[PDB]
Amino acid sequence: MIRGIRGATTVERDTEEEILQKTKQLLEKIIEENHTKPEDVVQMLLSATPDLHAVFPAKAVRELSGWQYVPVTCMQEMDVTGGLKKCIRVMMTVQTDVPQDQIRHVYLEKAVVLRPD
Amino acid sequence: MIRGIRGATTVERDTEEEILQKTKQLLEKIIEENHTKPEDVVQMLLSATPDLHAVFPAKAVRELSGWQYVPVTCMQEMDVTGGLKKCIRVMMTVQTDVPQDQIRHVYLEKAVVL
Amino acid sequence: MIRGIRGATTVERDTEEEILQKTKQLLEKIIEENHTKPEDVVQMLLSATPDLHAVFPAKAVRELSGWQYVPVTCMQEMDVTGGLKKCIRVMMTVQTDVPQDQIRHVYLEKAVVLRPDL
Ligand SMILES: O=C(O)[C@@H]1C[C@]2(C(=O)O)C=C[C@@H](O)[C@@H](C2)O1
Ligand SMILES: O=C(O)[C@@H]1C[C@]2(C(=O)O)C=C[C@@H](O)[C@@H](C2)O1
Ligand SMILES: O=C(O)[C@@H]1C[C@]2(C(=O)O)C=C[C@@H](O)[C@@H](C2)O1
Repeated sequence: MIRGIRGATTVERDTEEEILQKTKQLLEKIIEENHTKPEDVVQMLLSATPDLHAVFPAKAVRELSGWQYVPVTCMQEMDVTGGLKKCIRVMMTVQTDVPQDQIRHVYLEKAVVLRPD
Repeated sequence: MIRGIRGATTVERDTEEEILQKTKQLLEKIIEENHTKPEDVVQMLLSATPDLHAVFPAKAVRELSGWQYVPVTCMQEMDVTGGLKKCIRVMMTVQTDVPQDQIRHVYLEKAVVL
Repeated sequence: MIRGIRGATTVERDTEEEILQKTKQLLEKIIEENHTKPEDVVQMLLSATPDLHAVFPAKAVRELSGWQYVPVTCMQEMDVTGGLKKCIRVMMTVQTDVPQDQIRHVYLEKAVVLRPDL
């Protein structure tokens, strides 16, 4: 089957180093939890809240050996009033046979309050 | 195959109870029209126009029993001139066999004009 | 498997006649290069940088024969300091047996500079 994996993380500053570090760390954690290999990945979508401008989060994928052919595009998360600020989210679509209810979705930094289930 | 099921609806005011009620009603209808099982849904995207700020349309998914582990995420619709105001659109990806031309895509409220 | 194909192009002006023309061109080249049939497409997402408001690029899909039931939707590409301007991007999800490293992603117009290793 092919399924989606969700991740979320936050930076303390809209700085290219912290966006890339914190996105790469999110990506690593998902891959680790989900045993994901680059050729299992259909595509990835990364969103930033409307207050991060330094760099596109997807540049962090280029710091993962083997991931040069995984499709990615970024997007503006909608501007909700009360939304967790300075947040990056990933929806990674993967060829997998693990059941829906057993996929591991990662939530790091201040994002751990988004989905505490 | 896996295929996507498009939907769109419009709220009449930007407030949580309103956004979530109209998003949940769109989803119940998509699930109804295509007889969708949560375990059949790869992922779902929900976009709102930049004039809606009260709540993520996504939170409405959790009102559909059985849908907790379905991966949903929102994004913003681009502001297009002569665009439908206060509109919420979904792209749901389900594993299915029903031909492309027979997928039942759903447009509700003023979004019937899309 | 189902794999993602990627495209990007740029318009010179924010006019409907241009967003729809550059988006038709970009979709043709991807369909061509990858032999994509409309019934192999799972869905498509198109993003545009926040400086394009003339039209939704998904309307160009309608200009392609047989592409009438392919799901499309758009989103705002995040605004990045030094991002390529007036740019449209396509993430076309398709069912293909072609392998990852042979999928042809097609970058056109000023977008040639975004991923030059493809
Ligand atoms: O269109 C593109 O190809 C480029 C590359 C990019 C990436 O970092 O991988 C991927 C998606 C877009 O958000 C940006 C960043 O532009
Ligand atoms: O990243 C997230 O997981 C959270 C939860 C959310 C939901 O309401 O389900 C789903 C998608 C995101 O757009 C928002 C809303 O943040
Ligand atoms: O919801 C819709 O169906 C309509 C039509 C549209 C298009 O231009 O084809 C397709 C996708 C949406 O993002 C917009 C534009 O609204």
